[PDB]
Amino acid sequence: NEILKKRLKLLKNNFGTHINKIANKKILITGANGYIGSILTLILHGNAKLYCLVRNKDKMIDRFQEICGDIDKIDIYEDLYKIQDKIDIVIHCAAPTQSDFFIENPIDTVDIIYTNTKNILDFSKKNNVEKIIFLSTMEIYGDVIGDNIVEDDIGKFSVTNIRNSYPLAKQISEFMVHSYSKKYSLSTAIVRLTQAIGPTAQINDNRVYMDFIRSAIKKSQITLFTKGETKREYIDVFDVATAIIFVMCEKKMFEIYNISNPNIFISIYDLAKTISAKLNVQVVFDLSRRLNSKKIYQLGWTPLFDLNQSLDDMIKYIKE
Amino acid sequence: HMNEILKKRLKLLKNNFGTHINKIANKKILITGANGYIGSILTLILHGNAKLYCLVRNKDKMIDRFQEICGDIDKIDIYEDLYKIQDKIDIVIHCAAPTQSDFFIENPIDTVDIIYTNTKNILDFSKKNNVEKIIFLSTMEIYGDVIGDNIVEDDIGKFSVTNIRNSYPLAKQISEFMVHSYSKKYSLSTAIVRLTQAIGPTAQINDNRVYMDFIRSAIKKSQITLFTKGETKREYIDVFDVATAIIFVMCEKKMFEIYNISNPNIFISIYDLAKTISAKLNVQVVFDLQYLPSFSRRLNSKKIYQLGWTPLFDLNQSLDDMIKYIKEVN
Ligand SMILES: NC(=O)c1ccc[n+]([C@@H]2O[C@H](COP(=O)([O-])OP(=O)(O)OC[C@H]3O[C@@H](n4cnc5c(N)ncnc54)[C@H](OP(=O)(O)O)[C@@H]3O)[C@@H](O)[C@H]2O)c1
Ligand SMILES: NC(=O)c1ccc[n+]([C@@H]2O[C@H](COP(=O)([O-])OP(=O)(O)OC[C@H]3O[C@@H](n4cnc5c(N)ncnc54)[C@H](OP(=O)(O)O)[C@@H]3O)[C@@H](O)[C@H]2O)c1
Ligand SMILES: Nc1ccn([C@@H]2O[C@H](COP(=O)(O)OP(=O)(O)O)[C@@H](O)[C@H]2O)c(=O)n1
Ligand SMILES: Nc1ccn([C@@H]2O[C@H](COP(=O)(O)OP(=O)(O)O)[C@@H](O)[C@H]2O)c(=O)n1
Ligand SMILES: [Cl-]
Ligand SMILES: [Cl-]
Repeated sequence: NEILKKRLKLLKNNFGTHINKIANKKILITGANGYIGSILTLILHGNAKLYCLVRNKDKMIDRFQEICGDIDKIDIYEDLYKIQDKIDIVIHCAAPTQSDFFIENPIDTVDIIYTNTKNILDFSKKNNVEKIIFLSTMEIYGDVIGDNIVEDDIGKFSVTNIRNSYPLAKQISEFMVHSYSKKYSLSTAIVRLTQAIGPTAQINDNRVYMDFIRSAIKKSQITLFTKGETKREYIDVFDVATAIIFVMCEKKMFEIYNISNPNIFISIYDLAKTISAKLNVQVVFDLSRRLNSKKIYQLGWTPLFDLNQSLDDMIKYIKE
Repeated sequence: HMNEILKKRLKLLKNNFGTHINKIANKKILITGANGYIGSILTLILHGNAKLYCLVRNKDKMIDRFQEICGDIDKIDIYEDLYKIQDKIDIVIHCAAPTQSDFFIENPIDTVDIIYTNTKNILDFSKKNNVEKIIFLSTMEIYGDVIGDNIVEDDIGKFSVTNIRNSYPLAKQISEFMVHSYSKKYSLSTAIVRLTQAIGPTAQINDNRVYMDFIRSAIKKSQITLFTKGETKREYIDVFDVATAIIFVMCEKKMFEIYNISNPNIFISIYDLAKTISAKLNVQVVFDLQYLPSFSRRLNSKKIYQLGWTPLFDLNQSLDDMIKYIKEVN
């Protein structure tokens, strides 16, 4: 409770004037039971009227109660076509996010993401939504290398590499989003996220940082199967949520934003080291690319959570 | 008239390639978008030899098209409903797509949705009815930013999500991905053929692709107008040569393969195409300045050559036959 409360209070202090340009907007969040979707719901519910599209209502209640949210101030739907009230802003978070799924089920990866993007843009256009935010991925930059990748950079994709299911589905989605904006004057923004971290992540999450946390707790040891020199950007999930909120507030027909914390670029080894020290174990061995996130800074956004707080909060949160 | 042209063409095909055409007699062949330029020519060449199934949006349109091109309607079965086809189909050739530039940019969303959904549907139909092989007609627009000559099937292009004109290539790219993925997960044999631009007889006067823009302007306006400087160079290929290349690929037994299909002997600037057409119709070419970015590109077509295919028709024959066919109709 206290971890989340301290975070809700810090956000409001730094940016409450912004969260305010959002008072009583009707906000639809798809994939709202998900990591990012649920943190957005938490932050915005009450101060606005929150509609949550999810595959399973009960799963939504359980997640929302766990992270200390008032279910009586969210309207949970399972069927887009039952939402009858007017909607001001849509945040589309719904997607399959398991890497395994991308290679095991590349057909459905494409079909699911394509179909949902289509359905939500159709819904948005028909409903004369004020703005739709589409959550995308740094995987859209594909091959591109550099320490300063801008939104106008563009990956290439082999059609015969099945792991491209997810980036190719997000690319076609992005194209549809821009298209609805140019054709119909529907306000849209795309946000390309690095990789979210911080409290409310679960022990079973298939991400390297959580593999390290799990392995330190269960095996009292973290094993690296390479030298771990690859560097990766991370950003606290609350700082993702606040960035999306800033984008929501910008009146602009079309825009693309990289969302990352440019202070966090860490090697896998260094990540393993700090996690191990935090859990009183050791790293043992058994034998890149950075986005420019300057654009988002121009809205007045800043990230509040550094890697160390994000890890402490995430670990402490799991333990309790 | 028309029929002399067509008969001569079919006889040449038989003389050169009757061997390969024969590897397919009595196969059950489903052609989607069969009323279109390439689909209908494939049907023309193949009906009689083999059992032809033609999926179209409108049966009478397909009847009328097939008779315009001197086909025998009693030797093909036309369907408007995929689900109403019962017989075990051996080979599917997927030809249905929107092809007009204007539609790509006025309707980018519908461009993507139509191509994606039709690809998905025909792949599910194929998988479900244990089809031997499916051939997917793709485009040299797949190569995106790739420039210059000798472009091989493994070369990969980049695409901007903010260029509305990418509706067609992004839709083909995601479809290619789908097609590869079905061959990798279900052991369905798939082929992708990346085509340049077909020309030749039985092109219709309302087509808005550039060759017909020129011909139709020549005839109606007594003048051809370019809207660009026309320095873009492209590859062209006679529609009957496209169809024979597709037939050679049909005969391959290969789990997955991508082929460039072009005539390496035909590479021409838009301008020079305009002037040569204007020579044939006794008009002038003019400009009104004030489309794709103005690249230049040639495909490596060695794989299809390797199967034993050659193109039979030169640019003058293709254009002459195309123009004469159009004069005879209207
Ligand atoms: N986490 C990141 O750093 C990150 C990075 C780049 C992009 N993104 C994108 O941002 C969005 C949110 O990510 P996240 O981290 O919150 O992901 P998450 O925790 O995996 O949750 C994703 C949400 O989508 C739903 N979903 C999953 N499969 C679905 C399907 N087949 N049909 C419909 N809904 C489905 C999930 O509902 P169920 O529980 O019912 O499956 C859940 O509500 C996604 O679009 C994701 O691709 C996230
Ligand atoms: N011609 C070329 O140089 C060339 C080059 C590259 C790629 N290709 C590909 O080759 C294939 C055949 O091209 P083509 O030149 O024969 O094209 P076409 O003459 O324009 O014929 C298109 C075919 O697709 C059908 N079609 C169009 N819109 C449709 C829709 N919304 N739903 C269902 N069917 C639809 C048309 O039927 P309707 O009468 O019902 O509209 C017709 O049967 C296409 O996939 C095309 O992208 C052609
Ligand atoms: N136990 C581990 C896990 C990851 N790694 C390194 O960390 C990188 C990122 O790990 P990951 O599991 O998130 O993703 P992949 O990029 O390996 O699919 C790996 O490519 C390895 O170089 C390691 O060295 N030892
Ligand atoms: N009337 C015309 C038609 C085409 N064009 C040029 O010819 C090219 C090919 O025409 P198109 O409409 O088939 O081609 P895309 O640009 O859609 O590939 C265009 O890109 C323009 O450069 C022209 O200058 N004037
Ligand atoms: Cl519902
Ligand atoms: Cl559209």
